[PDB]
Amino acid sequence: GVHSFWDIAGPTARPVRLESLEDKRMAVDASIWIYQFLKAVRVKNSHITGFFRRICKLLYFGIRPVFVFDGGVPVLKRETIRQDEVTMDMIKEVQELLSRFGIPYITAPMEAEAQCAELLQLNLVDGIITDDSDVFLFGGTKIYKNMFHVEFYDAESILKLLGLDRKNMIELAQLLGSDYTNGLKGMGPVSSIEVIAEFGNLKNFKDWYNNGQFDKRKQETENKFEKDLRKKLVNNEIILDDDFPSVMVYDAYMRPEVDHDTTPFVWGVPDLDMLRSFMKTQLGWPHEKSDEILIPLIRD
Amino acid sequence: GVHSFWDIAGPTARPVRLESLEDKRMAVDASIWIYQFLKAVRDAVKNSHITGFFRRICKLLYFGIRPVFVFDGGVPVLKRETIRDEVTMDMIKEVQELLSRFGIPYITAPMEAEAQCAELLQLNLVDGIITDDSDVFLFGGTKIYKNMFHEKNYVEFYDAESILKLLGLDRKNMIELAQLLGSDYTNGLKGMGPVSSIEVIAEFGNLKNFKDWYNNGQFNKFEKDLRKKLVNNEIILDDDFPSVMVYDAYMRPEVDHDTTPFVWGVPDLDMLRSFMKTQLGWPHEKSDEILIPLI
DNA sequence: TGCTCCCTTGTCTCAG
DNA sequence: TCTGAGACAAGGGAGC
Ligand SMILES: [Ca+2]
Ligand SMILES: [Ca+2]
Ligand SMILES: [K+]
Ligand SMILES: [K+]
Repeated sequence: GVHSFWDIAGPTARPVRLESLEDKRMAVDASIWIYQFLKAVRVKNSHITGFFRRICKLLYFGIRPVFVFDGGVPVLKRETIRQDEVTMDMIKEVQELLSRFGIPYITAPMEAEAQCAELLQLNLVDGIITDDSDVFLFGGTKIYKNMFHVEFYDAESILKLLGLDRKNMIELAQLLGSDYTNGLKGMGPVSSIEVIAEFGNLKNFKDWYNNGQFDKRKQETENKFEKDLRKKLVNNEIILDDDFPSVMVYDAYMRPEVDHDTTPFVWGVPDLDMLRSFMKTQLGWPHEKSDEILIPLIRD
Repeated sequence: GVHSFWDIAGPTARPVRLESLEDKRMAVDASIWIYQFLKAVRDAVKNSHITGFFRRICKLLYFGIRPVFVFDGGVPVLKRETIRDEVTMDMIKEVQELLSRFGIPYITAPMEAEAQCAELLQLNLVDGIITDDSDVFLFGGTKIYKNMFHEKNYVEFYDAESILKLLGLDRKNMIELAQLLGSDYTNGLKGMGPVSSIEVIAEFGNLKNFKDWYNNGQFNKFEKDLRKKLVNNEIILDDDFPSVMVYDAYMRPEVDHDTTPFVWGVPDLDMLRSFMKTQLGWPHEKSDEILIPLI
């Protein structure tokens, strides 16, 4: 996630009738789904329960989901971190629950959100389902938020209403903080938007700071906004060095590690036998339950 | 004022209808009225100090309060250390002339008006203290009437017994509170606000016990959490903690201890009609509308 | 030389 | 002069 970015983006959110998503293929970001389900229960096989509940919600509206998972963790994402777990079984048995629903999946090389962004650019999907805001910085758009509680978000609306483009968002993160960077102490959603509007880019921002700190003549012209921003930056002891902004943060967002495979996904059909004989064994579900749920799913 | 003190005291307050204050002798803390009338009225409005003091005076008299006003004199060095248009001599003698014509007694405190106010009570020259300055409690103030000149708020009565009964805070508890929270006399410890400062007193009894525990260690749940909190704010508890000086300036401020009763005299219409016309152009007709009821 | 809302942010806890 | 929410506190600014 990028800190408080949903707060900034949210006023561009637009509602969407769940009906209208019929036959739309979606990249579903489930990189953290199992983890969440482990930590939000007052229980065992919650991931299977949680996955199933959600899978049925996607199918109920004719969504053609393709599930994506996490691979490795990128270098930048690690060095920023140093400053009940996920078992391969739990993973396998939800991928298995997908296959038996006929739902395809991939495991991303690195970050899932990055991958989802790639598939959408490759015309392999028509929408991306996630609650992770980093998807915007990786180039993603047509985001569907709060699918499981619905808010449509896209790069156009952000550009057109907030004036933020791809470069702007990658830079906002370097103020607000994110998985790739620590941000600037003192800069939250309001100030970081003020800075980008006023200074245009982080390189311009830093010159104004350094120059002003190197020769006090430079500040003589400064308006109220700049004057008050200086003290704040100073009282928080902000040093803006060579690696501000980071070319590495930029590159990591603009060229994330992703699968560029153009081969389309295949969507099968929910195998009522294997599904009923999965729920029964892993959860203890009688057939009369799964069939009441699944039969209207197969035949609509 | 002691930082955040009014939020700790707040639930101990009991509301007051103004009609219940008739004939009570009332020390008024006018120490900052002039500087505020300048800062708070404009469109800086000329002679706001006169109009300001005028309205407030009449409000006190409408409810039959016999007030005695108290102005700042000096500024204690410990206050000057801590911090590390204008109010003119004419404004002061102007509002004080007005007070004299109303037949209202007034004094100028050796130092802090709040402290003098607390003293006046302690000597039974008055029956209550009208101020909004939380520092008054540390000066041993009590029977304190807050919000007397709001605006949105109603008026709240505070006293040292309620505070002790409800909150478990005596005067020494409060003087040490002000060293966790900061005030005019100390900047306090950073990261210690109302909630946790209160908890420290109720667990350690005093800043001495609080220190030992923190230093004896820096060389359970609550104590470990607090220690992480203190360390991450980088708190230094030296020999000056708590401070005898802060303690002395609150327990023994400089005040006039004269036991001589004040004397309230009737307002003088003719004199008052004159003053307003000279300063503000208020015709005798207008003044009579406000004044004659009050005689 | 006011002091107080209240906005903006930083840390931490807690639970869905 | 895992995220989201929410509780606590620092640190400002704008206004009677
Ligand atoms: Ca992410
Ligand atoms: Ca005071
Ligand atoms: K930040
Ligand atoms: K404090």
